[PDB]
Amino acid sequence: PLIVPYNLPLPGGVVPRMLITILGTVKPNANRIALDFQRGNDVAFHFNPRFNENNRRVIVCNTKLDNNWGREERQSVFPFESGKPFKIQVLVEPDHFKVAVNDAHLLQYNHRVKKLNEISKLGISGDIDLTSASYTMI
Ligand SMILES: CC(=O)N[C@@H]1[C@@H](O)[C@H](O[C@@H]2O[C@H](CO)[C@H](O)[C@H](O)[C@H]2O)[C@@H](CO)O[C@H]1O
Ligand SMILES: [Br-]
Ligand SMILES: [Br-]
Ligand SMILES: [Cl-]
Repeated sequence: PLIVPYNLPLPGGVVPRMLITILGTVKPNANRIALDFQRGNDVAFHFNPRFNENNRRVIVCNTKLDNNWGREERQSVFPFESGKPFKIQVLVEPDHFKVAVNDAHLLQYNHRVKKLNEISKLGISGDIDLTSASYTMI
């Protein structure tokens, strides 16, 4: 098992065709999960499943620039379940991050931070047991 929060360095940043795969299991009674693709202190792409936001499950995506969060992009389709194993795959495409969970497409997030080669770390945190975090080029 890997320790959470986990930092996965992305050498030389990301680039189209790079696929990041995370495998883990949601804790029972989980409250949140977060993936933070970072460019230094900025968060190019924050992916944040929330298990109980005003008694609703929602995935919130955003970007943090100079310590300020921008406009949130929300997705009500919620494929995660407390206590169950999951697979998140994030594929970098030219204009967006494309996310699939358990092999089903979930959402896309348009690139706000354009210096892809400077998004050099991925932080994985939240209420999960982390099994694997890796990348490959497809
Ligand atoms: C309904 C609403 O406006 N909610 C927002 C919260 O989402 C927001 O929380 C922060 O959200 C960012 C992502 O945008 C990130 O997940 C932070 O961890 C989280 O604290 C909150 C504070 O910015 O404002 C509320 O208005
Ligand atoms: Br922004
Ligand atoms: Br954590
Ligand atoms: Cl930029």
